[PDB]
Parts: sequence; structure tokens; C-alpha cells
Amino acid sequence: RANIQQALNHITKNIHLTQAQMEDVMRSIMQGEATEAQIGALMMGLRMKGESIDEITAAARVMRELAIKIDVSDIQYLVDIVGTGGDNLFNVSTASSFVIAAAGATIAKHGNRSSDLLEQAGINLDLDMQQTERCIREMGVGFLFAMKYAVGPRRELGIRSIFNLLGPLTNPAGVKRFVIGVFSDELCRPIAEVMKQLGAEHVMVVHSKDGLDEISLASQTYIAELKNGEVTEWVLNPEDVNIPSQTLSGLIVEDSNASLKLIKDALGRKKSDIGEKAANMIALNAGAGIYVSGLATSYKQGVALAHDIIYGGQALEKMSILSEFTKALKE
Amino acid sequence: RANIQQALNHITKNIHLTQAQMEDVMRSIMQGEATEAQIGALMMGLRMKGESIDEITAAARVMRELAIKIDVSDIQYLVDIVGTGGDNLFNVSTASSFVIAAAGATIAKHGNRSSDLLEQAGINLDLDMQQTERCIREMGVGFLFAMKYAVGPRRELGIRSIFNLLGPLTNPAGVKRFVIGVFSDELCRPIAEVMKQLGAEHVMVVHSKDGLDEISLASQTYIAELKNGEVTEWVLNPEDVNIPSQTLSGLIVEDSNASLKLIKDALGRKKSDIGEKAANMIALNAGAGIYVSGLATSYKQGVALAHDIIYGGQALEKMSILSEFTKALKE
Ligand SMILES: Nc1ccccc1C(=O)O
Ligand SMILES: Nc1ccccc1C(=O)O
Repeated sequence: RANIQQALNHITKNIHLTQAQMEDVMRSIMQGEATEAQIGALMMGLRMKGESIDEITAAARVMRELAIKIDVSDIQYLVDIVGTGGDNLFNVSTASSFVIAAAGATIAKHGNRSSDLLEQAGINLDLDMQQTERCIREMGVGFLFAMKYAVGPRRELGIRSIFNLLGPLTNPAGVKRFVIGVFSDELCRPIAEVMKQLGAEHVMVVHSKDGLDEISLASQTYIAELKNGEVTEWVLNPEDVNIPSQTLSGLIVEDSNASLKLIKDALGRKKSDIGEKAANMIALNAGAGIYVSGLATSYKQGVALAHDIIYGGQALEKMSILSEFTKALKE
Repeated sequence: RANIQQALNHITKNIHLTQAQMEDVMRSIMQGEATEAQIGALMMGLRMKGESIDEITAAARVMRELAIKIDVSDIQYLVDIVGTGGDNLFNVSTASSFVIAAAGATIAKHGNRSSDLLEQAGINLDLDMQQTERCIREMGVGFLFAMKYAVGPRRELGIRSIFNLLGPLTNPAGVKRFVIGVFSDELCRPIAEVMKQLGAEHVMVVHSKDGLDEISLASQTYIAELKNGEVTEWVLNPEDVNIPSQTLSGLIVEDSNASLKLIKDALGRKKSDIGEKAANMIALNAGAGIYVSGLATSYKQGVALAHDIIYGGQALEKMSILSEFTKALKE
């Protein structure tokens, strides 16, 4: 109790916690030793101070230990595409996952139980870890879904918090290459530095000017990139990779069925006008994944390859093939 | 729920709540409609943003409505001496209360259930509102003790918060003249402005450089003063009123009995060296009360009168007389 109260005191004085201190705190929360009021206070306080690199890294190490894991790190072109949650677009990252797989890379996608969409798409998620790893290894795409004590405070507060940050940072499959979306420009560099410390090889950390935790079709996107042990920052426009920047109109959906309908349009051979808009936003994001997986040697090249897959229809077939596979696994 | 989540969102963007918004929030908390996590978040977030004048005033109005009240505002030289809690000194304000009464002013002291000390001093606090008002009216001194839903979150977080600020601001007896201690220099002016808006006549809001929510014997004290409808800020040294500034050594106590022992020394005719130190700190604080009550026309004059009472022993007799009275009331 004293440790948490002490942590809260420092935070009000804008004093960052040490790795040691954050580790103890996150352990307590995970072990159920922190009160709901204390969890709410920690989330709010850390968010307003700004979570430091050490705070986030220490929290991530604690959560990773307490996760059921697999290890598919032997696979070449292994990548995860994952966001904190931003500021109701269709499921771009899930759509991108199939493009990435169809391109010849492998995605082990860490998700938050998207889940409804896959189910709508005839993809059985009632799968254990062993069955998920089979999807990853044999189909080039699997979906990883899962602490307990944070779920209530998170829904009640409704804010973006360190627990959002920790989602991307706790892939349980041994993935080392990532496209990570975050909910502010100032979190891009820090999260890249965290991923470095957790052993990552290549990551793009992104946040668009229009407030998305992904690369936007409508605005510029701020990038922090970890590559070859170093972190750089740069800015992206769709035009930089021969894609026109368009408004997000028609890309906001009401429910899971509308999202799947738009995605199948966007990934199919005969695209509508809004389908072509969706296809282009997917190309920008799937492109980042193809690039950081190592399969393409630049972002531009990755986007090109993505574009080829999206307009050729192969990603839509990868969807269908995964559906048949999962249904086969369940029998 | 949405209102609280919206409030929390604004607070993370350092956007102050409106009076209307804070009123709804505080109502929900008071009505039990806010979750513990949400209360913890609100306390932390408001503290780190800085509670605004409107936020504090609106919160105070809501709490005042939900209080059992009396009205002793007809009494001349009516004052309350009260603090937020600061950064373990003996009970200076309780000691000061008896000096203030013995000087001919009347104190209706809002306290937080100090309580143990009075009980140790043979003062029966098992009194209803009617019996307390009798103490105030007939003895010149009574002690007012009491929401439910904040007590847990407050103890768990351990931080100073808006609920500390609200204690001084919710006297239930109709008092209009105050010495209020706060836990930082930057809260002095704001709280004075709040008290103005709540209808106060004369208040000194104080915080010492050494971190006390009272006037220190050891350091300078920052003052924000509401007088004649206007707020001014000034700084105080003990020397300004012919009292030597001494360290707080010997004034920190371990328990209630040690506090009462020191107080009776400090208020008695034959004082020890530490008793004289305590007497002087009480003179500085009781002096402020005599001044803002209207009984003295300046702070310096108030301190002089306080000093006379403290060294003459009359405050110690006021203690004994209140003790006999309360014991008589209970029979
Ligand atoms: N944003 C996430 C991404 C992946 C897994 C969990 C989360 C989460 O918010 O809890
Ligand atoms: N500081 C106070 C002063 C008077 C009454 C209550 C309080 C309180 O903190 O709740």
C-alpha cells in the first residue's frame, strides 16, 4: 500500500517512477493488491505526467511474464500490426493482416477481444494457442487474443492510459517486428525506445494528424522508426508513395457487418469507389507491415507490393482460406 | 457515467470543468453514482491540472447543501480556524481556539474526526448540534465534526486533493470569518477567491515555506487575504510581530497525550522553554483568528492580544471551563 501511495505522491510532483518502483506497482495491480481507486489514480496521474520510457518498459516486462506464450520467432518476415486505440473506422489492421500474409510475410496479430469481424468473416477464434500457432505457421496469419483487475477501471475512466500502451508491447508469440499505432505524436518516439529495450528489430510507431492510431489516408502521419538499433522520426503523406490523400468519408462504419462488407469490397477484384478508398488506406498500412517484416526494403516498396495484392484479390482469398482452415480445425 | 468520463477527458487535456459540470460530478459522487476508480481518477487529475476557482466553488456549494447546519452567524467576532492538512506538529489550531475564545471572540471550529486531543482534555464531543451550539454561544467555543463515498478513495490514494480543500470551505454553522491553511502557496489566492464567492467577510489563507497549513514559527508564511470584498497577497515573518523565528524542534509530538501536555504547558502561567516556543506559534495563529474575527483591527494587534491571553493563562482556564460544561451537558 505504501509503495503505491508513494508512487502516487511522486507522480503528483511530476516525478517519474523508477523501473524498480513501477515493477512493484504493476506487480501489485496484477496480483490484485491495488485498490480500484488506486488504479484509477495511477492511470490518470501517469497519463497527465506523461508515461516515461522506464515506466512503460518496466510495466511491459511485468505483463509479459504473466502471459501464456508461444514462440514463432523462427519464422522469416514475422510481423504484428497493432494499435493502442485512437480517437469508428473499419478494421484496417485486420484487413491489412490478410494483405501482409498474402504478400508472403507472416502475421501473428495481437488483438483485443475486430474479434466480432473475424467471426463474421467465418474465422473461428474459439482456438487454443496450439491451433493459433498452426494458423500462423501454415496459413501465414493467426490472431492472438488474451489483466483482470484493470478492465473495470479502464471502462469506467474511459481514458486512453498506460494499459493501452501496453497492449502493443505484450505480443505473446515472440514477434520482433511491428507497426504500432499510438494515440498521440509525443508517444511515437518513446514507444519506439521501449520496443528497442524489449528486444525489437524493426518497428514503425505511428499517429496521424487527424487522430488515428494508424496511417491515415486523409492527413499526414507522424512516424517514429526503430531500425538497425537506432530510432529516427519522420513524417508521411499518402502522396509520398503515389496514393492520393482522400477524406475518411465512407470509411466510418456502424457495425461489424458493415466493416466486413467494406473490407471484402476493398480486397476484391471489382471495387466500388469507396472500396478503392478503403483499399488505398489498407495499402498504406499493410505496406508498413510488409516493410518492417523485412520482406520489402523500403516503405514505398512495401506499399507497392501491398497495392498489388489488394488489387489482385489475393488477400480476399487468404481470408477465405483461413476461414476454411479454422472451421476444419474445429472438426 | 458519460458526464464523469467526459469530465475526466477534459481534465487530461487540462481543460477545467464548468461550474455546471463540476456540480453534476460532485452530486454523482455524493449520491454514490461514481465508481471508486472514477473518484480516484478525478482526485488525481484535478490535483495535477490544478483545481480552478469555479471547480472548487461548485464542489463546495454541493457539499454545503448536503450538510446538517446550524446558524450562529448572529454572533459578533465569530471565526473558524481550519486547515486542509499540510506536510506531526501539536494541535496548534485547537490550542488557538481556546485563546481566541478567551480573548472575547467566538469560535465555531470545523474539525475532522484533534478529536482525540479534546477527549483527552476532558471535553465531551459526544454532543448533538444543539449541544454544540450551546458550547459556542455560552462558552465562546464549540467544535463541529461531521461524504461517505470519498473516505475510502482518500485513505487509499493518500494524496492531498480537492476533498482536503473542501473541508475548510464547508463550515456548517454559518461562519463568515476564517483563518484557512492550505497545502501549497499557489492555493492561497484561489481559496480566498472561492471564499469570497461563498459569501465570506474576512479570511486569511495561509501556507508556510516549510510546508505547514498554518503560520509557522520557523519560516515565512505566504498569505492571501480577503478583506472588504478584495483579495491581496502578502508574506509574513514572525519577527514582523515581535516574535523570534525558532525551529519546530520539540513541537512535533508522537500522540494525543503528548500534544495535550505541550498545549497545557504552552497555555499555562509557568511555561517551559519548549512551552514558550509552542506559546509563540499559537500566538501567531490565534492572532490571525482574533484579527479576522474583527476583534482586533490588524494582524499585529491580534497577535499582541493573543500573546496576552497565552501568557496570562486564561486560555487554559477556558479549556477547563469547556470541559466542565460538556460533562455537565452529558448529565
Ligand atoms: N490496445 C491493445 C492492443 C492489443 C492488446 C490489448 C490492447 C488493450 O488496449 O488492452
Ligand atoms: N481538512 C478538513 C477540515 C475540516 C473538515 C474536513 C476536512 C477534510 O479533510 O475532510
